[PDB]
Amino acid sequence: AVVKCKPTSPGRRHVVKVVNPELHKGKPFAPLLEKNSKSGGRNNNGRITTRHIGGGHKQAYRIVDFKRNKDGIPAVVERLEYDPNRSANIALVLYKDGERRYILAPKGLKAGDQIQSGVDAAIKPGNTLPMRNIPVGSTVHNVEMKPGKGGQLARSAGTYVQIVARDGAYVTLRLRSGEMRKVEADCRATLGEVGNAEHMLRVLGKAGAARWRGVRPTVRGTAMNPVDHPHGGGEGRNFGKHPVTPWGVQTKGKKTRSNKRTDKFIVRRRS
RNA sequence: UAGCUAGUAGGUGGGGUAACGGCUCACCUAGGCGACGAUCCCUAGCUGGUCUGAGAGGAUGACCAGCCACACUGGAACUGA
RNA sequence: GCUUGAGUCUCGUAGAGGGGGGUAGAAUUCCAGGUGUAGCGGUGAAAUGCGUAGAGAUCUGGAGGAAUACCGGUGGCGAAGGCGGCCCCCUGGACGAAGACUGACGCUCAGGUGCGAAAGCGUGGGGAGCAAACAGGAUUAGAUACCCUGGUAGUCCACGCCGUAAACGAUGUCGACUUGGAGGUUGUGCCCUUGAGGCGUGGCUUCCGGAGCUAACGCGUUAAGUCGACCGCCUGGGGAGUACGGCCGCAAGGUUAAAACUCAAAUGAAUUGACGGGGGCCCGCACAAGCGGUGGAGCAUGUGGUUUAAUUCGAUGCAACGCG
RNA sequence: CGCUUACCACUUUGUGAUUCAUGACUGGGGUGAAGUCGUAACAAGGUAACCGUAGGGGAACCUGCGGUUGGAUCACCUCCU
RNA sequence: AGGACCGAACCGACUAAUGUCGAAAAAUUAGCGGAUGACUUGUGGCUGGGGGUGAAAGGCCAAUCAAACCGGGAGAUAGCU
RNA sequence: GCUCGCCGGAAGACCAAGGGUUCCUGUCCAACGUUAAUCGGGGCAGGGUGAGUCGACCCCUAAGGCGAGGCCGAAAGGCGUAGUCGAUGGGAAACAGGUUAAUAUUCCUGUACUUGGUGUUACUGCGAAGGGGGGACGGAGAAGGCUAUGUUGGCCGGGCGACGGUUGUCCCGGUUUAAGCGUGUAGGCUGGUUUUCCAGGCAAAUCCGGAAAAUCAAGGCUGAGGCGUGAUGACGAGGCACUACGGUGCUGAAGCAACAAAUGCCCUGCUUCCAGGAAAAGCCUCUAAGCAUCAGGUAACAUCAAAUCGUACCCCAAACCGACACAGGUGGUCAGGUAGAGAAUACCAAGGCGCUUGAGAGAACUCGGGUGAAGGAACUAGGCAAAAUGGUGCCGUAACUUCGGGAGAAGGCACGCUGAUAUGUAGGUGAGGUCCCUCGCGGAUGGAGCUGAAAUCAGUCGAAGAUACCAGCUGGCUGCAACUGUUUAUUAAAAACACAGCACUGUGCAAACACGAAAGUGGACGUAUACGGUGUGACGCCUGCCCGGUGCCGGAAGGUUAAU
RNA sequence: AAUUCCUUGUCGGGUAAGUUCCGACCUGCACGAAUGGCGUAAUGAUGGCCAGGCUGUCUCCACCCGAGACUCAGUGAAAU
RNA sequence: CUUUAAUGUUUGAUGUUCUAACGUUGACCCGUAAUCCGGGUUGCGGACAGUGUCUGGUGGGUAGUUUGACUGGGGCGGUC
RNA sequence: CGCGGGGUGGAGCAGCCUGGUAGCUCGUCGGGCUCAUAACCCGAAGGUCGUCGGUUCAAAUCCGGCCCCCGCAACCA
RNA sequence: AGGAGGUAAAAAUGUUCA
Repeated sequence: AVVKCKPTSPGRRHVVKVVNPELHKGKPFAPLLEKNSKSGGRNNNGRITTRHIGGGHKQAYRIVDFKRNKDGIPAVVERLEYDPNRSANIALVLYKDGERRYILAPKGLKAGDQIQSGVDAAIKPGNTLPMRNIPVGSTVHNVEMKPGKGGQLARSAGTYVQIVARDGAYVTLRLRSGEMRKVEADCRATLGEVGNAEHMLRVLGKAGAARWRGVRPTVRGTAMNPVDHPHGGGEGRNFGKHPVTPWGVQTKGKKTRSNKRTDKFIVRRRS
């Protein structure tokens, strides 16, 4: 729940937390882990390509299953685990045979729900089945782009994908952004919206709160000198340039959309 | 103006006043007052009577007269019934 | 002690009373596919807007959100606000019945507590339509309006807050008594149900009116009639339901609540008239159906104005202007 | 008697409450024969009014929502044996 | 619980004096700020010159930075001394 | 050698790093030392570093580096798969005493332990670059159980004392003991056991995991410290004894209890929150391709092996880094007595030092400080600097407010010592005795001893009782920025930057963007409740008018319009 | 006004005296609503102002204890 | 000539479909215990995308440079 | 620079591919409008339709050459 | 008797005193 803290001190007076007692408080499941070192925004060359990245709490990568290629096998959601690499929660599923995996936690979910995957599973939140078996107009998530890629669209807290039309070979999805892109009918998708939908309401409150997230300080252009940023200079807070990126590319209304090989799949762009 | 009092509510003993009594000390009990209005603030001498009013009341308390308080301001005491 | 007060029990009745969970149909909007072509949408007229990228129209399928056609009624329920597609679960009250039981437990009620339309507010979702604010188009002397195309918050759901309305039958509550008629609505008794029924007895309610009452209008067995019990409130208008303080509130403010000053009116019902871009009937060269003129030209003449030593004076909507 | 002690007023120091004048200045209000702009209400006031409430606006007031009547008018033209 | 309070270690460096051919090529003394955090620190790596890095001063990049150092162009050029 | 002063959470004692013989002894004084110098980190010569258990090498990985083929690029070269390196990380095993001029958990005495090679004996199925378990883990907080360690008492030894008292409640000193083995406690964790079956674990599996039955209720794992043993041993104050007078040999009693108590250990625990907290190998176990009179494995025993390098000295400094024997810097460990909350501070212990120029004088002037009559900011750019306040407990505490604060606001009262309440209380700890028992390191009851706040009353001394060191100045008006925080190292610490929050906009994944000739990477093993860019900068009330200039987005028919 | 040149604007308070300060008037040379506007509890080694306390800051310096200065002995620079 | 309708013809384009070029940061198999790579199946796009050559536009992101003299000091003014 | 395009009462804009009609509105004179004003409804000023020439029954119009404007690629004494 | 469908765009203002 969105618990509003008390103003006992500066900094703690604005922080808004999201508690979740339904979440199992124990240590993570060992069989599905491996190290995940930070990169700090440094590529092969070592130079910082993406800025504002560094620090943050150490965390391990939990190999969650997006693919879902297990058919005709019922699974039981054992318990909900907290995933530091996502925005949404993850349920630790336990299959009938005994192999365990993680799946993005859908909305209506608790410890003990029954799910399965295939091409015959009934329409119930948590089941994975191709997008031709799923009725027109339903709400899905974790939609796969290529028939076997794994899962691309709708992978964050509270997001979903609405199948709008199945024109035979393809399936038109009404994306989260208002985008309407056609995807193959053979692509696997999982029903129901993604849980932990109140993640958005959480505020960080402190400047250091953003630090342990991983976000490093971001300096404004007018605070710099002429050589570091196209804006800079001035005797005191002067402007007069046209808003751009640190590398000359115009911002504030400037489309960078240009691929032309994917222009076949888009019905209506975001407005 | 909604809570107020802390020798303050009462009791015991000593003392104290012409005399009763927290009137004053020590100890014990934790009570006492309060919406039929405590405390607080503002105002004011009260009355017998007076002016008016059909009566009921309203306003008021100068002159006559009974009582209370003060005597530059405040505190204290003696004398003496 | 008792019982005509009040309260309780057994059997049932009517109902948008209230809370929660699902479900159904119509329509609007949006979307995909097929058909198909220059309009579509809108107005007092017009335009912004939409459309030859292929709309509107139509058919199929889908998605959502809010409201529930007809039933439906000055009909019903509830204290009031308010509440209606349907089904289930929990639950409140009122009412009728033939008896019994307790035996005044009663009525009212400053303070205090709870509920309390909409608008608005905080947190979280949702978001079709409608639509503050806003945008453009028109209209217009101006139009930051009425009209139109779009459109955010809002309107809907959950948890809290706010606590105000012409919250009004402008009528506080309980109980008793005081001629009737015409209906609705809901129990129940008896007689031949001898047929769409007939005669009584309660609850609630609609209209008209007697007594009576009132300033009148009007209320009139649900009373503003006749009385009693208890509570809130008012003492000219404005100032002002405002100032200051307290309390409550996230905020917007709410609640409690004066004085100074100024005026001598403010206010109600109702009458006679005048008026309305109110209604109705009737009348006239009023309009309509026509004919010939005026204004345009020249000129006679009157007048205003201008001019002038003076161009006497007056008249100057219709009702001055070939008038005195 | 002097000294000392308890009580004690005048008085001082620090910090609150309440109240009266004064206070540059400012909001609103009342008022003043013959000002300005607009025309909001009064008939259906020419978009019905008013209450509550939100937002907007040179002024009145305009718009949305719910509510109330302290709002007027229901005569004329096409269908039926 | 806390980018919470007081305050040593530790980190930092606001005021003043000394020092300025100094004890030192930015310290000492007496006072200051943070001190469970955006903390500090060891060891070890990575990013490079029109490039790096920068809670952004044109600051730092080996006592040197509006473009590091070394070597080579190169005995650059100098209407100047 | 005798007095004296200083540090004592260091100016003490040890490692890593880093230096490189500076360590020790003999001898020498030109140069070096800021003076002299028979002295020394200086010269010359000689001597010194002893390891199966310490560290490294070694085995295994992290960041990251190199990188067969490979992809890519004028060449150089770049990136990267398998692999292979890379600790500050994980992994086997030792403690006490003695000895040297210098080294020793290394040599000697004593008592132990670990991992492998081979052989013997009795049994048994063993066997991977493969699977599972383990290794393997965050921050903060509270408590309990103990220990290092210290104090007091008892006991033993020496003294009874150069000025008054001191055979007594007296004084001084000592009262030390590990590794390993056995028990398996305080405490914590987990419900154990057997059977059957199975689309799972790149193949298989008796092992892991899962699904239903049966049976009993505990079993098992882990674990500081204590107690025995180690040890009728060593050590040990003090004597007995020779002096090259530095020291050596010899001997050697007491060696317990109680209380207080860590930041050490249990704890790689437990509770809670969120920002959600390495990897691989060692080790245990199961099987595949296979191999079974074998080979190997389990257990016991015998014996052998444990190699190579470092090891001296300095390590908060005259030996490192700063040109110096430089008032600077340098990570980690132990850290005692009294007062005290404390690792502050004051004085001391162990231990180590008096900082490598001194002797006189007692001027102006300067630095570092002490005190100051009367006044009290009049000084001055400005209360800059000094002065002053300063602790604990209790009482009491305004405007304003985001209802947390403001606030330790402000301003006052009591503070020493002695006795009594009480031959030291409340409280803590707690032997003996007694009883019971699923008998052990048990549980109740029990109360001596030990230790020990604070409050009240009375008395007493001084000018002052938080007496020293130590240790807030407070209040009012107001600009700016919300606040913690960051920055011009070496003149600027601020109102500048950052900041959570807010808005616009870009991005549909081979994502935008960025580094890079390219490949490939970061973004992200994330995917619109996400990420990038820009602007403003908590929170509250809001955030107006203008689309011509410029930029961007959208419709492009017409005009012009390159290459071809 | 961190913005007002003219200017030490004018009025009131604060002082014996106030170009600074505090509260207002609008004549805004040349504020202005995310290059955000106006407020705002707490916080600040922040800027300006006032009062108390406190004092050698100062009136007006005086005295004293240490380290140099000075004399002697030894070593022995520098800028110019 | 203005305006236009059918046809043939000459080209620029557009629509749609297909699979063999090409892409494939889809799945699967093998080289191989290796998320690179290469090849083989197969799915999805598809003559697009993307790359080279030439060319127009934009382009302070980057680079090389210019920005006069006289002047009763220079700048402004004015002049040549 | 060679293709385009445009000049209209005092000002602002149609008329322009089709020739024959120099108009629509703001502003100024007035006339109506009502009992009055404002408002609107309306008539008239006043434009060498850039200059000049050229086709034709006839010119802003269709045509030309030259002045004046503004949008394009341009331009190496 | 008993009940339905269709039917009005725009026009402000008029000194005080009596």
